[PDB]
Amino acid sequence: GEWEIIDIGPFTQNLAKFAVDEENKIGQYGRLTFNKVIRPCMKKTIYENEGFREIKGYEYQLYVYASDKLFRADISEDYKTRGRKLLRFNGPVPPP
Repeated sequence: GEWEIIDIGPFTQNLAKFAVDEENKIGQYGRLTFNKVIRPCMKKTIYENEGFREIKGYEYQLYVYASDKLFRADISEDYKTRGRKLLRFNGPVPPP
C-alpha cells in the first residue's frame, strides 16, 4: 500500500537477474541475457493494516534491458520467508 523509489545498485541488479532467470524458465520469448537495470526502480511495501503496520511483503517494479530489449518486470518478496516470485515480465516497453 506504500511506494518508494530505490537505487539501482547491486541489490536491484540481482533482482533483475532473478527476473531474467525466471522468465527464461517459462520462455515465452526465447532465452534472454541480462544487460542493465535502469531507473526508476519502484518498491511497494504491503502492510497488514492501512492503519496498522506489520509488513506482509514487497513488490519491486523494474525496467530491465535483456538481450537489448527493455522489459518491465514485477517481482514479489514475502516478508517472512524472504522468497521471491516473478509476477510479470512485459515488453518491449518504451523507455521511462
